[PDB]
Amino acid sequence: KNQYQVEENGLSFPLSLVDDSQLWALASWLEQLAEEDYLISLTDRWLLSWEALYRLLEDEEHASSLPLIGVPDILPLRASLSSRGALSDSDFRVWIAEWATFPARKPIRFSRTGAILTHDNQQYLLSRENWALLQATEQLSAQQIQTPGETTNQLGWAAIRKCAKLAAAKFDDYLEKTHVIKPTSLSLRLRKATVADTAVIEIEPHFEDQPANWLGSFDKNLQVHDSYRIPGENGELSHVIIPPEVKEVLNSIHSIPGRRVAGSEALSFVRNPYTFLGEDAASVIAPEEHEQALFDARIFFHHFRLIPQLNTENKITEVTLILEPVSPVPQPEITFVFSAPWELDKFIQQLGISVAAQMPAGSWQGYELELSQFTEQQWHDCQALLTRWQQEIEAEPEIPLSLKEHIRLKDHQREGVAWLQQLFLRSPEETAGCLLADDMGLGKTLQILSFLVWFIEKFPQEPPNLIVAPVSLLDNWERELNNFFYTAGIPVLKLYGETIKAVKYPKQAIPAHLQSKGIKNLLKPGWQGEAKIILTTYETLRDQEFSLARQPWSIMVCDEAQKIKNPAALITHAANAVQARFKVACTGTPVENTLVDLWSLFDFAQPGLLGALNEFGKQYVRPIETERLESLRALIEPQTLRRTKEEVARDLPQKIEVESCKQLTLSGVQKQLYLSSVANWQQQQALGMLGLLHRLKLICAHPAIVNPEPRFRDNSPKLNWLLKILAEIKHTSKDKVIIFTELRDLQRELQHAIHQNFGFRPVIINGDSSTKSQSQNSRQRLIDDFQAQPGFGVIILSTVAVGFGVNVQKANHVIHFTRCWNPAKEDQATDRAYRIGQTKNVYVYYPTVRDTEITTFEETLDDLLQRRRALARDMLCATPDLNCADFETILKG
Ligand SMILES: Nc1ncnc2c1ncn2[C@@H]1O[C@H](COP(=O)(O)OP(=O)(O)OP(O)(O)=S)[C@@H](O)[C@H]1O
Repeated sequence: KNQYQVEENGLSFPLSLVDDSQLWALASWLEQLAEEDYLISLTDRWLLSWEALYRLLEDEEHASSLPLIGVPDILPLRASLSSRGALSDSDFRVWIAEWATFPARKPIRFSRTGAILTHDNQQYLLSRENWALLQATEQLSAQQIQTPGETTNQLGWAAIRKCAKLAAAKFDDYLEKTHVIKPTSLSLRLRKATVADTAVIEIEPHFEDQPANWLGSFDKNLQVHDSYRIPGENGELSHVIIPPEVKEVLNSIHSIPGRRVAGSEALSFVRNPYTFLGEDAASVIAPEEHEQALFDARIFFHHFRLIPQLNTENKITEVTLILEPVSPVPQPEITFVFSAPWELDKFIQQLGISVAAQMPAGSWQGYELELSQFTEQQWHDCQALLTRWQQEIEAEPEIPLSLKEHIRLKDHQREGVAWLQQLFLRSPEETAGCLLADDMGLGKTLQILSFLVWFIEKFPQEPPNLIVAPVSLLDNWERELNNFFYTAGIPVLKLYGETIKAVKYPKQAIPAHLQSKGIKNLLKPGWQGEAKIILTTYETLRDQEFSLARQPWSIMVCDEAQKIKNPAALITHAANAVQARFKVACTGTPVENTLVDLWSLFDFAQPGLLGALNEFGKQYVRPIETERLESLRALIEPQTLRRTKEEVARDLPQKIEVESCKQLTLSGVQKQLYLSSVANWQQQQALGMLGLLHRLKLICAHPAIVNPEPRFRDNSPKLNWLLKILAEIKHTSKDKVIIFTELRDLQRELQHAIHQNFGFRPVIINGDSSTKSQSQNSRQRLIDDFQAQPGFGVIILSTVAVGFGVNVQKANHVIHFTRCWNPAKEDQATDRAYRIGQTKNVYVYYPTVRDTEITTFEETLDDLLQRRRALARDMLCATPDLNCADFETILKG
């Protein structure tokens, strides 16, 4: 018997399953899927659509839960496509002539309902590729009876051919010779060349399945066509249909003469095409792929320094030009020698052309010159140097007044606001920025907001302030600005969303002198309006870098500054291109992989503090990757404000880590199961480790999941401890409890045990709080209902579910039933209860099963996580997740 009713749109599950006590596991998993956007709520029934079905089958977090419903096995099938007529004919039609077994090639006939097959009293499943091919053919058939014609046939069979190539389907004679390609994304092939007097760069657009002769026709035509017809050398014909989003990129590539990049405008397009094109280009050209193409082609935009060499008579002998490479990997510098004024004159002419074009690209003898930070003062200094050479030859913080009277800054928050203000009062001359590296949950947002509002009230006539953060954090920034301050004298503009369109230039209204540079994306003058704080995203910063860098700012805030950890990233280049009086880098983890992250952050905040990247690498990266760390920490100390939750443990509730839970003991059945598992894994390896570690984690947490025998059901020490302490909490304080576990089956087991022993089912939440208001609002409503319920309560969250904009301050007890391999995730999950605004002591439970003769997986995990957290207390230390190599002690016994 199948638990689902098959329909044309997916598998359907009745809502009455929640009312069946014998099907508790299935009902709980259906609730989990509904919470995780896998199920659609219909009239008294859940819907598991075919796309959701395939995504679920590919999901590994629900792999153990799949046997609950029992989806039919995928039947290996290869389709054979037939057709009649040609694309020109309005009666053109493509249908799947037959299906055959992939190895056997035997024709098969089925009875099909949606994606579920029926061969002979046995239901099967269509492959995702075969289902997509069938969907494409049926969509072409449905579209032809509506709008028959050439375009419909071409688009429909382009989709069909893509699906059939993905599904390895066989075409007939005509469809094999016919080719219709509709590019969705574009690839830019960059290769340095020396066509001109100096080096140039060649751009070559590339499709996923570009025809062999498409580029020739693309070059020959004076305009980019919506459609291309390219004869093939094999007697075939190829059609290319260019969507408008791809067409704008192809227009920009085609406007470059000969597809050779020479000059400031073309090199600026190569540096960052998204400012010239817009946000639509990111969907056409992947920014990471563009960065990789720039790296592979050795296209680095160097920073240059002109060092005049002085003679004994204070006269210039020669000028040395040092080009500092920009890349994630430090590279040796490039040094030139100007022994005569005319060489420096040519260099100055190149710089003048690049700055008169108002472009950040530059060029000099086959090397690019990042001119984003090349201010007008540097240009005047270079001109003065050239002229000179030619002539010679020939603290109490200030709280904002608009802060609400019921809001009090903490002592550390007041210290941070005072530190920010004192650093800002010398921001033009002495400092240039700072790194606010406090841990999460210390109210860094409120400190920065207080600093910004104090600046706005104190100096109302200064340029506006820029906040760059992910949208999920931009919403939080606006929310907290409204919550903490009287937002009457602080106008705000949020560039993300349709507000970018409200201030964007019309496509044809861009000024002609800027359209000649290939600039298709621009913001209308006065786009700032009366706003004093402007909220924008890193992606919007990259896309509107040209418009954002055209006016001076006062304070630029980069929240989660680890987004600019890569020196060569386009987002990092956009962030450094923006000219602000003070730049605050805000991240709780300044170093994630290497100290180059810290170098990038401080080059953004205080340029030149750590020197060039090669010097930093040879001085602080290579020696480290210690006294080097203690010197780096004292060099960055004056402009770094690093505070941890242990330093500010008094402006917080009391976090009690219970020790009684960590002394649990393996039962005899659990111990023998673990020993048998380890022995079997070792025997298999003698005749990988991640599977053994997962099995040991499941054995220690709930041995019944590993083995459904009755012995393992009644011999789970961690479950017994959980039930006992939940009873104690219920009968003692009536507090709310958060149980953290990522395993769906373990979540269902814990929910069932809590329901049996306490009469209510804890709500399981595994999804995040991203922009998914169709279900994010439901998850927030569940959280609020749990918090608002009086008295005792239990909720089963997951570490990945918690995050931004989610908190449970009505719960005091945090239980990590299964522990993650990254202490930062555990800390962020515990910081859902342990927070500012938690009025009761926080009891953190780490139930650990230990053995007197065996070092269990949980004991080793606890020790490793303690060591990793102790290391992570250091700001300059990276925090990688644990791996199978870190657990290479269980094999010892
Ligand atoms: N003085 C205060 N009074 C009341 N609540 C506060 C105060 N300061 C901070 N909070 C709250 O403390 C919560 C936790 O701080 P967070 O803002 O989440 O941490 P964070 O340092 O801002 O990290 P971010 O947001 O990624 S920069 C905030 O959501 C505020 O609601």
